[PDB]
Amino acid sequence: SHHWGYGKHNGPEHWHKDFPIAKGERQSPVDIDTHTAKYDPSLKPLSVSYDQATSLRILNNGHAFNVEFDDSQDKAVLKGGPLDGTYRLIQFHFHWGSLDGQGSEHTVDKKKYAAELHLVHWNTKYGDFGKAVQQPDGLAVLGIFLKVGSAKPGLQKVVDVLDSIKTKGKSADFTNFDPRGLLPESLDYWTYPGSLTTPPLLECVTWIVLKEPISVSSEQVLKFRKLNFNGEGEPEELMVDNWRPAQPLKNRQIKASFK
Ligand SMILES: NS(=O)(=O)CCNC(=O)/C(Cc1ccc(O)c(Br)c1)=N/O
Ligand SMILES: NS(=O)(=O)CCNC(=O)/C(Cc1ccc(O)c(Br)c1)=N/O
Ligand SMILES: NS(=O)(=O)CCNC(=O)/C(Cc1ccc(O)c(Br)c1)=N/O
Ligand SMILES: [Zn+2]
Repeated sequence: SHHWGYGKHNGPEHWHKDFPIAKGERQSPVDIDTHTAKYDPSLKPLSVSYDQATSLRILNNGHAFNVEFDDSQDKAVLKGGPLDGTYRLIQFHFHWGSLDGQGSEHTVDKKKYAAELHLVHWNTKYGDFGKAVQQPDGLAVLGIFLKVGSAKPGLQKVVDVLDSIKTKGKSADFTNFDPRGLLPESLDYWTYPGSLTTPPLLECVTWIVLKEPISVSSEQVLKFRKLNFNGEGEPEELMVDNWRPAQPLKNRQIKASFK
């Protein structure tokens, strides 16, 4: 069974032994070199249609916490930009650091943000998530960087439930949460073809990384850092530094939606 994590003994440098696609040709995350990305005037505007989103539950899975959505119909979808067709929101989660100077998975001119939010969507032409992850255009992940500054009010409901899911395997109801409150003002983005950033590291993702970070407060990110990787009644290991570092770009181009 799955024994991957973020520690010295089971972290990103070990993943390749069970998941050899870790050394593949379209791995994520990557550094976004802002002076090598090309503005692509053909990209359409991005369409984030989250008005009918139905959040269900929040779960600590021992790697991060996921907010799960009802993806049984086109309720919260991503379209446009580099995408063909319609991608359904299934879950969001974050990656974060032990300190404010690290935590993001993508970097921008080698800059690491405190955290990174991933909104994971799957291509409806493949009918379910499991089938989608087997296709090179199966997922669209919207990535949003977090910096520490002013509080993000649309994050606070998430921060306030984290005490109820401290350890691995704990879940809680999380209905009526509006993921629109996690977005920045601008939808300017970079895009590139890549992979899941966790095992099984499948090369099925169109990445859409927003240029504008959102600001969260030090108190809000502190609460992320109080979570635990371990299960109840096990030795406490704080859930921090659950990020994969940047991977080789290889033969890929990162495109910008903006000049
Ligand atoms: N290539 S990988 O999937 O990242 C990591 C594979 N390594 C392992 O299974 C182990 C032994 C291990 C044993 C029991 C556990 O409960 C955990 Br956790 C890990 N490393 O010490
Ligand atoms: N950081 S991320 O790129 O957004 C990747 C977030 N990780 C994932 O969704 C998973 C869970 C997963 C669940 C069911 C599956 O069939 C497959 Br495959 C993966 N990795 O195991
Ligand atoms: N050698 S591989 O292709 O990476 C094995 C591929 N495994 C799968 O698609 C899965 C889904 C999965 C879910 C969560 C995980 O954490 C991992 Br890992 C894998 N089996 O459950
Ligand atoms: Zn992620």
